[PDB]
Amino acid sequence: RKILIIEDSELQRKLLSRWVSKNGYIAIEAESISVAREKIISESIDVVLLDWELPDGNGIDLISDILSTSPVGWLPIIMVTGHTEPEYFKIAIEAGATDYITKPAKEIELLARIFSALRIKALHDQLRETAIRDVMTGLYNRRYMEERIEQEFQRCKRHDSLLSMAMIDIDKFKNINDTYGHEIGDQVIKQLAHELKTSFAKSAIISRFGGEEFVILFPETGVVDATRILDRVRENVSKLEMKSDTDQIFHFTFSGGVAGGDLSDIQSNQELLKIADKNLYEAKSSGRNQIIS
Amino acid sequence: RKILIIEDSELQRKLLSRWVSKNGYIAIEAESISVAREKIISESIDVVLLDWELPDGNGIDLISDILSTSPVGWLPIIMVTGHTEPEYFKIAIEAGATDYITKPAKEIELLARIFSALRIKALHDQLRETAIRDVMTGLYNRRYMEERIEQEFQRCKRHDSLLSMAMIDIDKFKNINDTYGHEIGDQVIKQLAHELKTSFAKSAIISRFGGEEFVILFPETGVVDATRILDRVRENVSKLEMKSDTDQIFHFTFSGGVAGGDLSDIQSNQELLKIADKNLYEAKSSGRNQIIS
Ligand SMILES: Nc1nc2c(ncn2[C@@H]2O[C@H](COP(=O)(O)OP(=O)(O)OP(=O)(O)O)C[C@H]2O)c(=O)[nH]1
Ligand SMILES: Nc1nc2c(ncn2[C@@H]2O[C@H](COP(=O)(O)OP(=O)(O)OP(=O)(O)O)C[C@H]2O)c(=O)[nH]1
Ligand SMILES: [Mg+2]
Ligand SMILES: [Mg+2]
Ligand SMILES: [Mg+2]
Ligand SMILES: [Mg+2]
Ligand SMILES: [Mg+2]
Repeated sequence: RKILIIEDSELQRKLLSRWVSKNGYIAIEAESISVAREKIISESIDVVLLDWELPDGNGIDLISDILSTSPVGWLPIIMVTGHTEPEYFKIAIEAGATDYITKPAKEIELLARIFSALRIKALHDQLRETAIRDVMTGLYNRRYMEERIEQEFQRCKRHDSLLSMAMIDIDKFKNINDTYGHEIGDQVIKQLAHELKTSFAKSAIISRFGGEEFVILFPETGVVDATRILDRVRENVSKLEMKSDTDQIFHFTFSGGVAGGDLSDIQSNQELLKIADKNLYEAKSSGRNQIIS
Repeated sequence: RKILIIEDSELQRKLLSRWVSKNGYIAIEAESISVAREKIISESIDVVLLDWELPDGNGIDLISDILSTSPVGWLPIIMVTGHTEPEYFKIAIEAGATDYITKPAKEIELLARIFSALRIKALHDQLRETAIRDVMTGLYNRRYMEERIEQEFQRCKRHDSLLSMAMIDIDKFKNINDTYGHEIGDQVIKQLAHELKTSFAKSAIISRFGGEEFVILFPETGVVDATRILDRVRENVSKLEMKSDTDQIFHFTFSGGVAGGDLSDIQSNQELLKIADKNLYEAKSSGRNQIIS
């Protein structure tokens, strides 16, 4: 849907952008490398059209940086340059570009190569989601959340920016499987997953870390702010009326351990895990159905 | 690794083929639509180079058939044609083609667009493997085995070919977790996984279907032959000396339900599941540590 066009020439850039917007895409113009970096950071991009010679650098150098910013990890990049030498073609593709059009770009071909780029991007995005999300709940699975804590932790140390973590665990869940069966247990987990998915800010990262265990990172959020939010959700879950398959009404609760905030005195990300884990056991021994931070 | 090249012209085809094999790919040549059909059916292909005007029809008609032989339903297809009309470009891409070179093809561009196609394919295939594999055992998970039974069922019906299925479940495994802990339980599961991985042929498809449950497809194997194989594995498992965390020796066994063979009477793949499931319950009620078929 959203396409970023990096070209120094006014005439060429306004032309390309008219063509692309005309077929129902959103066009994002960038007159320079400097303005391109600004647009990548600030807007989710599906395809890039990339000039080679910009007034403030070379497209090749920007390819690397685009792929490492991409929140999904791969993005189709199509070169649109005056450079016609086959050596320049091989270099761009090897640098990470997907396609390469020599100027002047022709409208029919351009829109068809964008079609082909977005088709592959759509398949990639689906394959990615099935690899990193848990099948039953559609939350992030463990093997991916581990990598994302690491990469999210480092990111917030190499910046003066807060990062709170919650670890939650369903109260007396083995008792629920024994009373109402595995199949009702599965439904309770699915219901909690759906409440977590819809209750937090869009930046919050939610994982199904174990059978009945969940971990949530809150970027740019203090420990106190994360705790009030998670305590509203815990209140909401406690007042849900669940039905068994024999029309028995029942409630469930979860316990929470919160950690992080100011990360100054926390050295590795695994120290963040253990503070949250210690707090969750605090919550379990302190009467359950509560958050501790 | 394997590239299919469909071109009517011997000079062009042997040239393209030399270029591709030169960069460490295997080249499969096809002089005509007729010979291409026979190569697609008989060899798994990573990329196709596709001429449009063949003596016995049009490449575009072949695109659809190529995409449906991919087990996930998508393959990089690069048009390499004399056709320079924008309508031929738009229709090839819309038909399913990924890329399009106008003749005369240059070696550098050709191999760089192949690189681009195979780079995407390699990332997709890795994302796929992480989505279909269970982390603990490294076997196929449930969501994938369900789809693969369907795929293998239909494919064994569209041939006069046998297909046996086993369903197994560990005997008194809750007792093993309760006596020796969750972590010894995890090792017992892993031990069974290792026995399955090393006991069956190359052709066997092995899945972790539940916590402690496994299903195995045996292509071109009778029910009687699948039963002795799974019974030799059951004998091997029963004679393993397992250690607790306090150097206590113990044995574990599984019960087996086998199904399928001649597929003539069998209507859907779900019927295969239930016959195996029924047999496994028979095996559990009959004294456990045994196979029933
Ligand atoms: N239905 C269902 N049950 C599960 C699943 N995964 C684990 N369980 C069950 O939930 C149990 C959770 O164990 P615990 O951490 O001991 O929690 P608990 O026994 O409920 O008690 P508490 O959390 O309050 O300590 C373990 C397992 O028996 C699942 O995917 N589905
Ligand atoms: N350690 C471990 N235990 C698991 C895992 N997944 C499930 N379990 C446990 O295994 C239990 C198996 O129970 P059942 O399938 O009823 O079989 P069983 O109790 O072994 O008895 P039987 O098949 O002989 O009737 C369910 C759960 O307690 C796992 O991943 N690891
Ligand atoms: Mg320029
Ligand atoms: Mg619990
Ligand atoms: Mg737990
Ligand atoms: Mg069992
Ligand atoms: Mg079982």
